[PDB]
Amino acid sequence: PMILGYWNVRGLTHPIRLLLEYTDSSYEEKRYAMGDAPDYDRSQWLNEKFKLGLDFPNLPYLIDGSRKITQSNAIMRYLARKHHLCGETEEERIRVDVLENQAMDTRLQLAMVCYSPDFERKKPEYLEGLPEKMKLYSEFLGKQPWFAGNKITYVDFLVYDVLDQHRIFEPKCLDAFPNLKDFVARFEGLKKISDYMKSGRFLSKPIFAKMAFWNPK
Amino acid sequence: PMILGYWNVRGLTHPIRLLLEYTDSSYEEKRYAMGDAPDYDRSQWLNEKFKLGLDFPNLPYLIDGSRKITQSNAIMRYLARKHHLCGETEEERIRVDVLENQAMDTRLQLAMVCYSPDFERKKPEYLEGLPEKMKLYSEFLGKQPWFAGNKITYVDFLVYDVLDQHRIFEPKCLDAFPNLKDFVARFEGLKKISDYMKSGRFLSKPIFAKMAFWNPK
Ligand SMILES: N[C@@H](CCC(=O)N[C@@H](CS[C@H]1c2ccccc2-c2ccccc2[C@@H]1O)C(=O)NCC(=O)O)C(=O)O
Ligand SMILES: N[C@@H](CCC(=O)N[C@@H](CS[C@H]1c2ccccc2-c2ccccc2[C@@H]1O)C(=O)NCC(=O)O)C(=O)O
Ligand SMILES: N[C@@H](CCC(=O)N[C@@H](CS[C@H]1c2ccccc2-c2ccccc2[C@@H]1O)C(=O)NCC(=O)O)C(=O)O
Ligand SMILES: N[C@@H](CCC(=O)N[C@@H](CS[C@H]1c2ccccc2-c2ccccc2[C@@H]1O)C(=O)NCC(=O)O)C(=O)O
Repeated sequence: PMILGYWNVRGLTHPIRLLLEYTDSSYEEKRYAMGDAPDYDRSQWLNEKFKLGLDFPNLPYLIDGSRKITQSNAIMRYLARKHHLCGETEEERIRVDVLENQAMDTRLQLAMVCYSPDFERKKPEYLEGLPEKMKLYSEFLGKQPWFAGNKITYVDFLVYDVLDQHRIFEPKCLDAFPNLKDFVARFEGLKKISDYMKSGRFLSKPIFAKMAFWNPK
Repeated sequence: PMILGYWNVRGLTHPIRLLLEYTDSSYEEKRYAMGDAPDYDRSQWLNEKFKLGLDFPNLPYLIDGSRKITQSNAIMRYLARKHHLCGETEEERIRVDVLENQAMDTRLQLAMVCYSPDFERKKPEYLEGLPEKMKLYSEFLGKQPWFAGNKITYVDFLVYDVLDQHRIFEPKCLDAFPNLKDFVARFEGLKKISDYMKSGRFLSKPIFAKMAFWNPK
């Protein structure tokens, strides 16, 4: 089987866990523990960080027989290629490439706020700008069923994660954007995904590592 | 022609400027000014940020007739696809995807240090870890002429930029890694690139925006 390795948190690996599920991939997971305070021991991972044969050791990592892959987006495109979940025309490739990169920037901005010691101050300011972020995703989707167009691709997995994390943070955030509420529902309605969400393999939370100031531990 | 828009700094756009050059693309550049202190006025860009028809307005942006693209990596893959500068086998696609994402993480870590108010403190600590980063790039390249293998691809443009920025920061950093010194030289020896470096279109510096604590203004 493929081996997926990552911390015992949702972090930036939810889309990969979801895609492995969707595609019916045979896999095993290693979920590394993180020390509690104050030294947040990472010994468990650091012991093996250089013993796995990865080119640029990192978490997450995917091991597929001879292929050893790091960088979340790279793991996403490898599974995409194997299962034909890429854009098939130039317009679709474009949309996929922009959104891939935009889904990372949206996740990183949320992580910045949640990890800052002055969270209680940043939260309000993050929320102020939330209607603009959501609007741009909503206008992008339009009346299409999925982000690339008529076909589900791997980017729908990463945008689902951005949306989900934001609705956990601020439950009301999708109410003024119905195509986005609808997308969430439709993604959560795919059989393999609803089965997974009800299984003991599921890990929705915590999102962030234990030092976060909002949902880490 | 295509329109490339970005701040009047090197920032994360050097690879795009280089690739436009390499490929002999017909283009025009808009380079936006940034206010000097303390308010670092961005009015010049913000005036047009929403008037260009971009889906997720950002800098850099590329306009190619009907296509309007944001996110640096997305702009890189669009030019790559048009000019056949992608990996052609699965092993090559993999390498390209990992390095694309790893070149971003290396650039972001350098930017974090250069932008921190406590730079003079971070510099030493960044340097301590530099031999490990360089080693991993060097072992990755091996005896190949380019990063993907035998073919130049767009990732060579982004890794060239990482390497160049680091040798500006710490001139001695490539001396213990000759395949990396050699790659730099070979990239800088391509005709279109050496012509560009000597033209009035060239912008090597400043790297960072004016609020940086090391090379911004
Ligand atoms: N891709 C389908 C496959 C579904 C799937 O991969 N189940 C695994 C067992 S599940 C996994 C695991 C994943 C997450 C959390 C825990 C576990 C786990 C727990 C106890 C014992 C073994 C495990 C394992 O580490 C399995 O063994 N499948 C057949 C095989 O690999 O030949 C789906 O994604 O829905
Ligand atoms: N661009 C890469 C980035 C790879 C990378 O940074 N990995 C972090 C873990 S990922 C990150 C994160 C990002 C967003 C949301 C949460 C997390 C997170 C969660 C739990 C614990 C640590 C984190 C972190 O804050 C890691 O711990 N690396 C092992 C190492 O450094 O030895 C990728 O897309 O794959
Ligand atoms: N891709 C080849 C093409 C080379 C190329 O694109 N030169 C542009 C003029 S150059 C550009 C510019 C680029 C950077 C900085 C300044 C300028 C600039 C300055 C004054 C007046 C016009 C300009 C313009 O904004 C040109 O007009 N070429 C023919 C055309 O577009 O049909 C190369 O990359 O080496
Ligand atoms: N993931 C995206 C990221 C797009 C993005 O963040 N763009 C910044 C400029 S880029 C950044 C930077 C990153 C690394 C090195 C330097 C810079 C930089 C230089 C000058 C001035 C501002 C900067 C910044 O610190 C910008 O100003 N956006 C317009 C806006 O926000 O309205 C991409 O890869 O394309």
